[PDB]
Amino acid sequence: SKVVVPAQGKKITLQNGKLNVPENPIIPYIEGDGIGVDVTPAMLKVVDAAVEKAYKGERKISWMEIYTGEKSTQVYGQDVWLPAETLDLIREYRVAIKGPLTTPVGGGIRSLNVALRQELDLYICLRPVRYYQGTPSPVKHPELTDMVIFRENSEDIYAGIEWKADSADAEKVIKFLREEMGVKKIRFPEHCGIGIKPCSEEGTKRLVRAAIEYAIANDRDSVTLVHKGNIMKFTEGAFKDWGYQLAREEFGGELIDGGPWLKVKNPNTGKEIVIKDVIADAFLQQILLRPAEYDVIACMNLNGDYISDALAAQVGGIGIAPGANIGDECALFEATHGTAPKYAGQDKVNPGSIILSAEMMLRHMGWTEAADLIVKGMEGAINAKTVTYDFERLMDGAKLLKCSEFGDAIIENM
Amino acid sequence: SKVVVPAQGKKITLQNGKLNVPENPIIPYIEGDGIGVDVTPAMLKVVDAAVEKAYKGERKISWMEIYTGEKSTQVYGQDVWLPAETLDLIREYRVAIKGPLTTPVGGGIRSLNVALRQELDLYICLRPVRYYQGTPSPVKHPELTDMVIFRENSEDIYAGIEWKADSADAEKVIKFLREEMGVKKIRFPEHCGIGIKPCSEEGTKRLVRAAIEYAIANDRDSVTLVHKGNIMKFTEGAFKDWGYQLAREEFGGELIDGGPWLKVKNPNTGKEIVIKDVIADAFLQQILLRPAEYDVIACMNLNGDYISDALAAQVGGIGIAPGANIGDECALFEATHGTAPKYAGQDKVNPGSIILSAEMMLRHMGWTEAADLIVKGMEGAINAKTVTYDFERLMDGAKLLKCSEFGDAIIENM
Ligand SMILES: O=C(O)CCC(=O)C(=O)O
Ligand SMILES: O=C(O)CCC(=O)C(=O)O
Ligand SMILES: [Mg+2]
Ligand SMILES: [Mg+2]
Repeated sequence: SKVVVPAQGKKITLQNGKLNVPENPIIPYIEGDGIGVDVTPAMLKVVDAAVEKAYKGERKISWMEIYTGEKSTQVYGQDVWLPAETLDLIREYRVAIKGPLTTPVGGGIRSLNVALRQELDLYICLRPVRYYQGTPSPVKHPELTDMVIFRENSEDIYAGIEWKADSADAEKVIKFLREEMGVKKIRFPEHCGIGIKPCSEEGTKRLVRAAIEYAIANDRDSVTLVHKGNIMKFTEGAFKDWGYQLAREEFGGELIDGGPWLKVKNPNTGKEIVIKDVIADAFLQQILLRPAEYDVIACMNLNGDYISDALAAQVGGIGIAPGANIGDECALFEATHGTAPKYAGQDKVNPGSIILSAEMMLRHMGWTEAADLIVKGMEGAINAKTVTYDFERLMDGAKLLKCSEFGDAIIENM
Repeated sequence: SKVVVPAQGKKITLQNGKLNVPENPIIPYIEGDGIGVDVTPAMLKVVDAAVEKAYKGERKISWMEIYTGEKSTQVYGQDVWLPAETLDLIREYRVAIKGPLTTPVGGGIRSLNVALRQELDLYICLRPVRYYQGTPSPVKHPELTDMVIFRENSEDIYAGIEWKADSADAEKVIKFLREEMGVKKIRFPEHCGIGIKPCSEEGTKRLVRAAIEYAIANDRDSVTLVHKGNIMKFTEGAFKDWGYQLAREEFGGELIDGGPWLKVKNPNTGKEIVIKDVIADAFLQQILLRPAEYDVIACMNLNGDYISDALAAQVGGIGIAPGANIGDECALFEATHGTAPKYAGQDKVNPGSIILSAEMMLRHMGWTEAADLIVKGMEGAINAKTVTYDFERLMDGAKLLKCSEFGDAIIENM
């Protein structure tokens, strides 16, 4: 095992769904491939400064490197891309952070980000998107976007259940569908690839339960179930209907005049929360035209994959969008962008995706005060037009900063 | 049969993939449900005026109403939503136009727009999107968007091959996948719905063939295959690879330095056309940030469904986006928006989606001169800030017009 546990840290423990976070917690981190070598050192500098400015010395994180991706073959052997040890270790230390990851081609494995998500049963991909004043945006009014995506991570088409065209197994599957199930709707059965998309009662409800609980705790105004439920009646329509049934049964929602929309009342607050639904293709237009009407969004794995990237772009956040995959027994926060090898080692890219996922991390842990400091920091740096090439390209009069230098500018504005 | 063929028209005939369009062609049209009662009369006024201003009297269309949707039950019986007669008739008269359509709930049928597409084997959904100067847009620079989507219409998840959770058939399908195929990747097998997504060699290639032929005839600069090919290796990755193989083999494309991008040379023109690919979620960001780098887009059925609505929105075109479903033996042009019953009969909505799909219609037919007139018309009306409520809501100083009045304003600016 080649991980070295810090000598002075202590482990987070989970007691009754609530975290027990010590003053010296050990947090494992995965450096990441590609530009992970640039953004990750900046996020450690900055999380470390945010806990010192905040808790004035009492709290310290003991960071612990663990491995996945190309940096793990360089450490464990040519063919070890996801060591079982990292899975045990994220479950054991309960909270962790990672940078971008390379999956090699063909060679068995799925996509390492999905493999972690699924193997560790991290069913909530929580990706909030919000505007930071100052970001170059391609949209006229990007400040209307404050949204939070709850993307179901354990099923949908992402389960990887598929077969290559013309292989024996694909043909078996199609002899099955035609002969045993009476399926006449395949246009070209020869030279045809097949994939299976599953959507289940427990899988959508644990996600929507999470989404409506997230709305109540943070006093948000609506939850939108988005779906292409009119073509995919039983995976995606069932997703809309189960989500409505969950808000009636467990949250006591009741009809708004004709319906279908339900109103769930916030028990801590009195405000009513709307549970509504939008067909998925009209949603991608609604988020650009009426973006103030939407808030928490709940969806299956593929739709959420796309909604979040569309949303991140309109607010000018391709490179600063945060992300977290959360399950019942642990969480893994991540940079949402790729590895970008062209720019690796050159200290120029924007480190704000992983830093803002460290914000989510701390907030999860309960160190709200360090986490609000990291967003005070980043709102200052961007507003001082002090920024990395990606934002400098598009801006009228800014100071170009290296990636390390931008972490310092965040510490500077706390 | 309750269709009445015009006394004076003549039928378009197809000879060697080329259309023979007489001076008096009969064109069937479907009025549409909901606001189809408002926009369709405006499109007939305007196509009729555009052929008279253009061909000064020699050419006349003989319009022929046919039926699908709610207006067909009112004509054929409570349960007749898609008369076999309309399918025979679109195939027979070769070209047709429709407004928005209602599909009832549950009661068997799929979604009538898809049922036509599929039953009539209309494999190309061609949806071009372009900015008309003057449209209220939510994006800063919407004029950079000139794109053309080629969406595969006959397969992908849209084939409707799916089973309800807990039904006997779904369980059969899962006893099959676990027991016979060795599938361990379903998270919750009980209470699970299943859908099948097929993607085939002939289906993607007839679409990409069409897309690269469309690029060469119109002198466009690139074709982008978009796909989530890294999770769906065999439906969607195969889509990327077959599309590349088609441009090497049939169009003689050759590598750009490292590749993967191929360059196909336009035989009529000398310009080189780039065939490139973008993973689908990065595409939804690339279209908002670098929109000038993309042009003709080729994709499977679900991705295209979403790309086009995202694109239509950024240029301010929710209600003016044109559409066409094209096959080898006929075409059916359509309004892309819904029925909107709230506003039906009130003459207020925007008729520019079906009118701009009539533009595509004429262009297809070869009446280029009437078709360029209809876009001269619509660029004048919008630029004279003379417009329907949807655009008047968002605009600084315009004349509000009824839907019929807006068709007149288009005739006025030809
Ligand atoms: O990079 C990958 O592993 C694909 C994942 C992806 O788009 C994501 O997590 O959003
Ligand atoms: O209205 C329908 O039939 C669904 C179709 C749809 O979004 C479309 O054709 O783009
Ligand atoms: Mg993604
Ligand atoms: Mg659509």
